[PDB]
Amino acid sequence: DKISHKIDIPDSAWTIGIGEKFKNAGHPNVKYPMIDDSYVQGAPLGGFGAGTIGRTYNGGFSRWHLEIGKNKYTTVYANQFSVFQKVEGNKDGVAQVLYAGEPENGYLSSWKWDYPKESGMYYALYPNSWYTYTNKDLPVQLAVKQFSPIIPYNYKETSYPVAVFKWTAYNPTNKNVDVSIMFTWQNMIGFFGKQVNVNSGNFNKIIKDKSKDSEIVAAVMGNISNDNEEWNGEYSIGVKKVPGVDISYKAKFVTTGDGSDLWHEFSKNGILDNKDDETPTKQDGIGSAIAVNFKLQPGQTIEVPFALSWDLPIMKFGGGDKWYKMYTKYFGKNGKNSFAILKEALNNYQKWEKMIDDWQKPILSNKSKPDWYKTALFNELYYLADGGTAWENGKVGEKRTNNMFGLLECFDYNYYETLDVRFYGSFPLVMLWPDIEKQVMRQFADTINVQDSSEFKVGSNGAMAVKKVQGMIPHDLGSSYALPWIKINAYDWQNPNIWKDLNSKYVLLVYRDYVLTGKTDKEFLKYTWKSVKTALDKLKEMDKDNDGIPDNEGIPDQTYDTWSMKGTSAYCGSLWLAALKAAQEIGKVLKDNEAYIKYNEWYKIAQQNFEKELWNGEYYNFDTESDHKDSIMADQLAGQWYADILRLGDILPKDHVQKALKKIYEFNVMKFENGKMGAVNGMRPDGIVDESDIQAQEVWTGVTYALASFMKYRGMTEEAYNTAYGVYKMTYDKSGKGYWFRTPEAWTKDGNYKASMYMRPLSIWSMEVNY
Ligand SMILES: [Ca+2]
Repeated sequence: DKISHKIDIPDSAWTIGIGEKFKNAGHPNVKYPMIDDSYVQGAPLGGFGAGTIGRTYNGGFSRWHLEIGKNKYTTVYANQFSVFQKVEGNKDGVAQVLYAGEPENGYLSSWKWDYPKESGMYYALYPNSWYTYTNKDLPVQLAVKQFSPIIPYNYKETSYPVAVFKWTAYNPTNKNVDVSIMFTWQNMIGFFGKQVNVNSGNFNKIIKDKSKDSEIVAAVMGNISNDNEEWNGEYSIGVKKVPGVDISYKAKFVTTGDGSDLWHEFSKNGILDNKDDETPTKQDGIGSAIAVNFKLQPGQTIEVPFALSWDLPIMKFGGGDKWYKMYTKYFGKNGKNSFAILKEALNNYQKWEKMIDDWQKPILSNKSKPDWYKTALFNELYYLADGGTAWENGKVGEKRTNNMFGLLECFDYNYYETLDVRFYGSFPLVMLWPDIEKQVMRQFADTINVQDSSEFKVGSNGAMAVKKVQGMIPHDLGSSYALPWIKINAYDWQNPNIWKDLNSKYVLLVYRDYVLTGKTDKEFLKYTWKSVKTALDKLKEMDKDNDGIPDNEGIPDQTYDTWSMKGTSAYCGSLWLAALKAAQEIGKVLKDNEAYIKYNEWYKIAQQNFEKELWNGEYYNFDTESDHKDSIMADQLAGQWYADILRLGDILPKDHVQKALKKIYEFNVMKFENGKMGAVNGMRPDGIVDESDIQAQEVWTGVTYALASFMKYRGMTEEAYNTAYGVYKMTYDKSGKGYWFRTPEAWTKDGNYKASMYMRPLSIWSMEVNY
């Protein structure tokens, strides 16, 4: 490996061998189907709301999230980088697709597949990833840096449906070597959203944009139809000329054939035919190819940038609504702008690289933080783009001031912005894209007094319940299968209108978002204040026994939606105390004296009773009335965690909080698989995992990272990082279960998972205490 020194890969990048097999991998162990796309994943490409494309460590473009809200795992084999090399004065060169695998059927059988093992590495530090190619039959070593411009406090480039692939080639040998790099792409119009004749009308064109000291050559893969539909638009691939390289291309090869129409050209001398052909296809799949060829002398390095863009302006959801995607604000809505997007990337990618470096540097340059922690912190952010992210710029046919946003809970439970989960999962939004975060919370504010009296069947018991109750915060903002932002509470396993955490978590989220953006946005507090008061006032009515605390009802009426709580619970009770303290403070800021006094009185009464009911001398009991009420819950003091973040001070005595956290570390962490897997949710006082419900026996990755945040705030630094380390180990390490770029909600002690690609573990950003 002589190429790694020519490029700048951080030591904290997650690393795996190209073609590596992973032996230990976890799977769901479940009654009903659950997504399991394997451990062959990688960092995604694409901006927020753009649709994303998962290119795996094996090189394949395989995890398609281009249909917003859907996860489709299938390798489009035509989409590749390939290399040709010939040592000067040899009869023949060699050609190789840079993919560690081969097609299932006979399509593209002419191409040289099966890139060998032990011949390169994949590296990831989101939003960047890299591949190196260090192959005994390729004298010139290659690397590529690939990324999209995901940039905190930037709402423009961060939206773009674009990726850059910056190649470096180096010749460590003492012979001249002729080298070509070729990007192939299938014209994927019709891959989704088209009900009949999936390729019909697809056509490819070549654009050569020549200007002083500049040439871009690109293929634009579109359809002859000018229909404005979800399925229609364009893909583009292209390259920018640099000194010492020539460009060649082929506008049209057949992807539903043996591929030799292209490969016989590339494998001869790495130079394509430069044949334009705009003839539309009917049944056959088609694709385009862009290549560069160059001669490298001994010791010579060259850098060349390629790019990929996708202008698919319209997203359609299952309930029929069609919306424009955010990036259309910058490029237009007509779906004929892929070249413009690609050109912007090829002419600005160096600036984008620096902008990314600028926001990663503060963390990377902090040598007090271990690299493993940095690996997790950056790579967990994959989910902000990969989570079915929807970011609208108008209804098709509809203009407002704001752009509604939603991130999915996950793909198995296809719910936008699940509030009980975003309480944990939304840290990167508030910390890095706060204008999005505030927009989402205003969306929830707007729903508070919505009433929908139509009834739905509750999954857990089969009872009928009212869809949406006035004054209760919704569970979610809908599903991609139905009508995001329009039809809320898509979730039906339980009835969220009687949840005891949603209203308090909502208030806490509001005040968090004010505090973590500088305590200056009084307008945001003013917008949400009536909803905050309504939320707490409704929840107060659920106090059945006049102790001043809402009562859990012997059912799962909160985020642990199969784990019953009854009476006063540590979880909902602490959240309530913290929410009251937040509302007092908002009252003070807005000069609403009567609210301050009311919520101060509620707080003092509830705080006194919480402590009396639950403090047992060592920790806070799970609740007052359940069968295993003295279980040690990992999340027992979630309210105090948020109070620490919100600078609301002590809701419970310092000594008791410290004792509780130490108990959780000693038991839920250290007595669960030797502390190597996170914090199990429920442990009995005798040191055995609570078996009352499956959720008690699970580690929740997002709960664990939040708990590590809590410990860090409380000066339990070693316990904090040791607690978080087990989640990192399980996700990313060779000794773990292979969950990189699909971090799940949960695992059990055997490592098997629930709900891969989950929002909650974005809570790791709550560990950025100093930030
Ligand atoms: Ca009560």
